[PDB]
Amino acid sequence: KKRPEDFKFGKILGEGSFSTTVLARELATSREYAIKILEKRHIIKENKVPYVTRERDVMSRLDHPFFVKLYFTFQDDEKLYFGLSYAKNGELLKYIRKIGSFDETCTRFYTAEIVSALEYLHGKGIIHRDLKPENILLNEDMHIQITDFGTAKVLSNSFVGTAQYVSPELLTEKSACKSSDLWALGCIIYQLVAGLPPFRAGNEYLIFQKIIKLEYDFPEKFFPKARDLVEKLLVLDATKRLGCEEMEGYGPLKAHPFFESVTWENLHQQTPPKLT
Amino acid sequence: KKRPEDFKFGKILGEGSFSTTVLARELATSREYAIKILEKRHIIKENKVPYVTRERDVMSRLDHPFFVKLYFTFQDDEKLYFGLSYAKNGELLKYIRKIGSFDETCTRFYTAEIVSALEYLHGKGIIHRDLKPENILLNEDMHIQITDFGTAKVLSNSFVGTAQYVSPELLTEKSACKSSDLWALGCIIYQLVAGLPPFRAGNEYLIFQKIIKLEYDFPEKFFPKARDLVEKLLVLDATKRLGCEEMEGYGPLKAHPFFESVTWENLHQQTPPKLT
Ligand SMILES: Cc1cc(CNC(=O)c2nn(C)c3c2CCc2cnc(Nc4ccc(N5CCN(C)CC5)cc4)nc2-3)ccn1
Ligand SMILES: Cc1cc(CNC(=O)c2nn(C)c3c2CCc2cnc(Nc4ccc(N5CCN(C)CC5)cc4)nc2-3)ccn1
Repeated sequence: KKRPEDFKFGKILGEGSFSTTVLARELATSREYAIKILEKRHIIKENKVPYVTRERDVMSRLDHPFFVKLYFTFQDDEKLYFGLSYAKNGELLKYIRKIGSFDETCTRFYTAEIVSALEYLHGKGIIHRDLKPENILLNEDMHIQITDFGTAKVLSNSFVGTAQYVSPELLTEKSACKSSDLWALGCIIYQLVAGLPPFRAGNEYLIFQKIIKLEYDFPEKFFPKARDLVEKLLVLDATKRLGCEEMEGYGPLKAHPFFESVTWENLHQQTPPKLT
Repeated sequence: KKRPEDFKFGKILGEGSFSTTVLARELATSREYAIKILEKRHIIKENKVPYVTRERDVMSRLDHPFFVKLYFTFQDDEKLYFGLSYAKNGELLKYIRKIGSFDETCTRFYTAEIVSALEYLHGKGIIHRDLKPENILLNEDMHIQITDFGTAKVLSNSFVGTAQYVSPELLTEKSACKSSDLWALGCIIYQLVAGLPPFRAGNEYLIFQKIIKLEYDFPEKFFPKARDLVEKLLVLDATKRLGCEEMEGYGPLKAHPFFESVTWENLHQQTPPKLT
């Protein structure tokens, strides 16, 4: 059972509320962990116990190379500590801004990884509900590591995620499902190819308003097969989105022509394409 | 909770009694594990329940990069399955035979890793009791992964290990301790530098007989500082071996002149020296 004193804490990787992810090195092992630290007081005052509890519970059930791993938890008088894998290369968003937009080979590889992680997550009855390039981290090897499970839902209303990636049914029926993540997936693919997300406006109200009207368009040289896939994910009716249960799940989504050359079986052992 | 059907089993990595380590690939993840499989019947008939139970218990308490990790256990009607890290490069012994004997840089690096793993193991009150190059595996990155904890002892007689690495007090007092591992350590260092273990004979009786008489010698060009360290580990009185409690533990052992240039703190992140 580990304690703060077992680690040399280093730089802050991110900050929330009263919250911090800190890079830490374990003294006994020299291993690096990204340690999420949460102030018990603020969790209690903000009624966030079900959320923090859900986060720990979902991450404990996840055992897949495209997800951040929970190695350990501990707590002191003030704080909860979660020891998480450390993704050295940061946010996918960093790479989208840096190189502007991805070529076709890079879009295909990283979409396939995300599709493959979703298949696993959805197969466990878990929906992410806030999927976005900020939450899709990159490891030392440039493979994805998805994170941020505080707001996830374990299937047996309430939380709406980041505006640009919100699906119409969330704005209209207060309902969330696996197709909510598939919508975010279409927004991410568009964002990889185009360099920016599809629904953009001056404020949230205006973005929500475009989302429910399906008011976006494709730039002229958008990869034709990627556009076709995006058009089958960005569908207002959540039961007609490629990848969902009503459309027979991941098999048809993975068979999409955009993925023709993908070997789905061992993506995390394939060498990723160089980002431009 | 995993089952045989979650894996594609491949080649046999080793075989014991009615026992097998099989390389397996997990279908959901494409991850490779070395899966140890044990027949419950033979464990029961051979009265090996305390040993199998101890193995699982010791490996579960180990969390260090120089030890094989236990990721999961399961069982069916006939068999126990332990999912273990897979050390791609096999046995250190393979490398000793292949290159004949290690240069000074390679002896120093790999001894330091073993010393550093022992420090951790001994700090948890666990003694290995069968340490040998066959049990010191090499990962994809050429760092050590120590294994075979069935015969380990958790400190609060009985088991003697492989003849060539048995310490005198085991042959004389039926007593085992941390210095038993430190003796094996001196035999291993000698073996790295010389190419062969120090006590060799036609049979076990004859090897035991040399051990208790300290009947071995150094080849003429044996690294002088390595010989000095070996002479301080191969000591008949187990309370006078460098590294043991009566000699104040690992600090003096790690300060030994042979280790002058070693950075003890992050060995598993250092790039190992090329084996010749
Ligand atoms: C503080 C907080 C966060 C969250 C959601 N985020 C995380 O759990 C989370 N946030 N981060 C930043 C991480 C995680 C998971 C665990 C985790 C593991 N590895 C990394 N790697 C990493 C490395 C560098 C960056 N950078 C470089 C510095 N740059 C200016 C910003 C991004 C970001 C992430 N990051 C994380 C919710 C509430 N409070
Ligand atoms: C079957 C059995 C074993 C034991 C003690 N050994 C192990 O637990 C053990 N034995 N092996 C072979 C392993 C382990 C730990 C878990 C483990 C993880 N990685 C490897 N890697 C590996 C790869 C190749 C070889 N080779 C290449 C084939 N070569 C001809 C022999 C060695 C050996 C080990 N090996 C193992 C006790 C009772 N029954």
